[PDB]
Amino acid sequence: GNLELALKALQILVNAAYVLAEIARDRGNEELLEKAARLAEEAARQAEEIARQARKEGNLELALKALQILVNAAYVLAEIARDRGNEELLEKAARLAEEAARQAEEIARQARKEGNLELALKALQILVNAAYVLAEIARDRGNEELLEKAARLAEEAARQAEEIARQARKEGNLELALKALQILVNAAYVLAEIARDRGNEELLEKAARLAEEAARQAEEIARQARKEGNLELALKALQILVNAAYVLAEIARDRGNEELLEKAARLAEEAARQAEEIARQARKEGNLELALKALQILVNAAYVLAEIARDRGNEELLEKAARLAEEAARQAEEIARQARKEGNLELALKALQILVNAAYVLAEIARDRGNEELLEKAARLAEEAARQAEEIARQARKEGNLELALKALQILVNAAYVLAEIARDRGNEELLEKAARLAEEAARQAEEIARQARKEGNLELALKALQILVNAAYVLAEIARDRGNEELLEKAARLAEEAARQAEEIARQARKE
Repeated sequence: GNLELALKALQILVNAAYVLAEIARDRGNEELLEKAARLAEEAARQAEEIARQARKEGNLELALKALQILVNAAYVLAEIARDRGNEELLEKAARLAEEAARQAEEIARQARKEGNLELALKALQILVNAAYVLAEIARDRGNEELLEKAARLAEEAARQAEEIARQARKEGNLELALKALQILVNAAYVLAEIARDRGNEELLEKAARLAEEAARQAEEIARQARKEGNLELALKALQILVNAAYVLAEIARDRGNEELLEKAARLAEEAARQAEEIARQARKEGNLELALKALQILVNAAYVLAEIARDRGNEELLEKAARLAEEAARQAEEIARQARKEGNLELALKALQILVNAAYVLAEIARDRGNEELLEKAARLAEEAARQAEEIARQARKEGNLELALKALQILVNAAYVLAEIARDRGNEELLEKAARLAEEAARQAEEIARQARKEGNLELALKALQILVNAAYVLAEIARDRGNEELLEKAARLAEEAARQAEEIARQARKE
């Protein structure tokens, strides 16, 4: 009776259904769409059963993980339904999302009574996630009543998160305060998305106040944590500053406010400058994991700046974003190299992941600029990561370290995704086919590892392998997308149905246990 392991399997089931739904749409295959809906519905049916058992036993953490699957299932059912006019599916999706929101609010109440503020914020994140799914459904159906309910759910989450941040400060617990600020940012993003259903100016202004409230406090918390020498805390705060700036840019973009656009960009640049200084300090002290966390903020800040620059081809911001991403790529390469010399292969893989993420941001900038050399530089970064990933995977499997191997295969899938996107940017069939083969190799090794894991009875390991299958199948679907590649869509559908079927078997065994 391993409920945590069963839920992990069901999340894989939802993720596979989501991928099959995307493949079914690209190919107009109504039968495949029906199959994806049943998988998503079956995942939600079992998750809702597990939610009930978890709460009966008082395991609120497990119950929240079950509610998240309800929400993800609802999202998948709404994505399937909106193309056609499938009101019966949208109603099921709304029912699931509303049930998740209700239970989330009940658990937030109970968590706060018992003084468990971290649990309460996890309940509020589910509340925000359910509000997001409801907002999409309500926008599809032109149901203003339900849009109003989604907005009220997001606002309730932000209101409670504001209260918990104040309690957290009073207990000196700034880490917890930051988790509350992240709820504010996520709630603000949902409200702005709801307000973008034509001129709800009062909702947009509410969303902007929330995001600005989080930015202001994240910036001050980062400054103080850094002055007190608490670098790990400062970076968490800088991530929230970047996330707040992203939402402010979306609000600014929508409301045509060039002033707010510029403010959002300054916040993102300030976060990147602080992260750059923290990375240099962390490497001076020899703290490579810290340093890599700083570099990912550089990439995230650069991604925000490039998005801000999108519409109007802003020359300063695009070149600023380019230098930030290249800075992170170079330092990640250096750290990967040192980590591999010191035999620290997990650290090396984290560095390659930052390299892939930097390369993705550079490819976006190169694309918008028609910059051939930067596109080529981005592809070389992605190809460097993929090559090092398969070397680490090969050695990991040789020594029987399957978890390490799977982490390396995930890097390979991510690098293939970046290379696929560059291949789109050049209209190059050859590069596109090379990216697909990188993804196919990763999927092939992941299937064999899943088989070896299950033969040994290691179901936790096998589920991690199945997730790579899902992610690989998603990359293959993105490559065949808008190209009419029937051969590739079939390989993608095959991988996602493989993961789905094995996830179902593992869920069943975990529930017996």
